[PDB]
Amino acid sequence: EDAKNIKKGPAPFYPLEDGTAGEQLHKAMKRYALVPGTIAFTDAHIEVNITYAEYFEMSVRLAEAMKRYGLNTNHRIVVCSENSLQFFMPVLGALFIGVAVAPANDIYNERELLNSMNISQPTVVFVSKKGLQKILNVQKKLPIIQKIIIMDSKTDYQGFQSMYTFVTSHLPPGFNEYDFVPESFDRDKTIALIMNSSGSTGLPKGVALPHRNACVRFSHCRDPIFGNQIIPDTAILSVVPFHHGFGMFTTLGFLICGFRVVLMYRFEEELFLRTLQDYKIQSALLVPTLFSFFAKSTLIDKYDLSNLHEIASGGAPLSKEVGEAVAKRFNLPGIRQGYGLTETTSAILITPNGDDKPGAVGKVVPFFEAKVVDLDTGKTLGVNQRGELCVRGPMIMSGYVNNPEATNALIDKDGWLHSGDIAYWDEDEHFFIVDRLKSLIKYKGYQVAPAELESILLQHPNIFDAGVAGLPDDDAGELPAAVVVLEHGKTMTEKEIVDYVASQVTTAKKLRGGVVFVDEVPKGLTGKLDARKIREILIKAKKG
Ligand SMILES: Nc1ncnc2c1ncn2[C@@H]1O[C@H](COS(=O)(=O)NC(=O)c2csc(-c3nc4ccc(O)cc4s3)n2)[C@@H](O)[C@H]1O
Ligand SMILES: C[C@H](O)CC[C@H](C)O
Ligand SMILES: C[C@H](O)CC[C@H](C)O
Repeated sequence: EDAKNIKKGPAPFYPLEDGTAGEQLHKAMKRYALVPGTIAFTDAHIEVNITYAEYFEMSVRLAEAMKRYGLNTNHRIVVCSENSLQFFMPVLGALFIGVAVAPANDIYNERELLNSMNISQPTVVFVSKKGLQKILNVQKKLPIIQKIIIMDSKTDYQGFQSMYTFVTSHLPPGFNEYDFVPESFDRDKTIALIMNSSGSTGLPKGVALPHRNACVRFSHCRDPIFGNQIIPDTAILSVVPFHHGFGMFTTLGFLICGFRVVLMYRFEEELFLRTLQDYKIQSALLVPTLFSFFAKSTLIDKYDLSNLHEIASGGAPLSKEVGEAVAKRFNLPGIRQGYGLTETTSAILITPNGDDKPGAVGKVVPFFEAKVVDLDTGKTLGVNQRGELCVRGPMIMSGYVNNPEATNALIDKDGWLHSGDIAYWDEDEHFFIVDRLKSLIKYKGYQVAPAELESILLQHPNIFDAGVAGLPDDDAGELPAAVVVLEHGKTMTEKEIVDYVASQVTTAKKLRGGVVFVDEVPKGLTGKLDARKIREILIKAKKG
């Protein structure tokens, strides 16, 4: 019964607000829409702005239109789109009236899209042009779908209503957005978002997240230590996908704060620096796969970045060395980190403002607790000991949609979620993520972490990107091996790469598995490495 080994989150600076997530969003955005010149979203590519006034008015119109159409808390809508200025209009609209929103990944193949909508069971589908065809090819197998609406069109498009013509079909005469009152409902039992889970074998799952979870996020995002201070005329640059929890709940919190969310979809070094300069960006929110595009640029000094105070990263490991280098080049105290799972709604470990520690992902957020347990007996471990990370609090998902068995396998009766990650916490209660548990390698009954070897590989100059896994061998079970994309203009050989690896490792950690040179390492949208795909590639090196 040792609670000295359970890391607890401090009390929030602000007490948790009442109301549904829709009510808190509506309140904040109405306030900002009544302040002249407030911009909610800016497309940095085409240089188009949308004010909080227009965004509020259109979200309210969508809420009333869906309500008049007949949607209520028994229904769900899908939002299938690349990032854009229109993404959050139907999301906010649905949140205002208690309709659950299921974002479907825009780059899903039709099979994965069918899975997502089979779980969410949407009545109405909001889809960009780029995604329409896939929706159609899937729609035949989901009779629950009664209405398809195009998001990035002003007129009807190819026989489908756009959000504007839909709204016009259902709004009453003389409707005034500022007299609209969002629906009230049980914030613990009404689902706000159904997100799709990642990483795990098999088809993704439906992660049901009630309004309560969004409300706790809205506590965090305006917290002076675990969030961002609400100061007028603040611009954020976001390059994170909106259908994913990392894009969803950061962007929602940014709206709660009245920030200006500046969007890039194609990431290039010079366009990034121009955008930071011209929009006076104070914080850039990134995934680590984008860092290489500017970490060693020579242009940084040619741009005025005096407004830039923060670079935040999330969704996957960020190299300590890359992070320290980038933080020092932009005069930053560090790269701010956030760790979360789709199943925890958002980051439940955040680097607190003013308390950076390089290589860590932060401390436990308010309302949450975290522990590290033994992989074989589940016993809680103590300081600086590695084990599985467990977390519990009011942003844990209510459960997987129609899958109670998976829910109970993930979350125990005390509410602890078993993250699947190896971590530890230090004397000051900072957490470090070591690796994914299902990606450890067994040399001779000793656990080798592929992330450590990757970081070492990544040190090298001739090595642009690396991914490590296990190649199967009847001796040792699996030997550790790599997949290496080299820097342009480099000659490195498998012999001298395994030798450089031997130079900074113990006995079992030696890369006795070889190297398979590649033109790119298989990553995900947030840049998690595809361990199954790396093992797959590690077959040509199994050949003779
Ligand atoms: N920060 C991190 N550092 C190292 N590894 C990280 C990581 N985050 C996720 N991971 C990995 O993603 C897996 C979780 O996978 S997941 O399905 O895709 N869910 C997520 O990745 C997820 C949901 S929310 C969220 C974040 N919200 C934020 C808000 C602010 C901020 O500054 C950073 C973040 S991250 N990330 C983790 O288990 C882990 O392996
Ligand atoms: C306080 C909140 O707005 C109401 C949610 C309860 C559970 O109905
Ligand atoms: C605030 C204004 O919209 C920025 C315009 C320049 C071109 O970025």
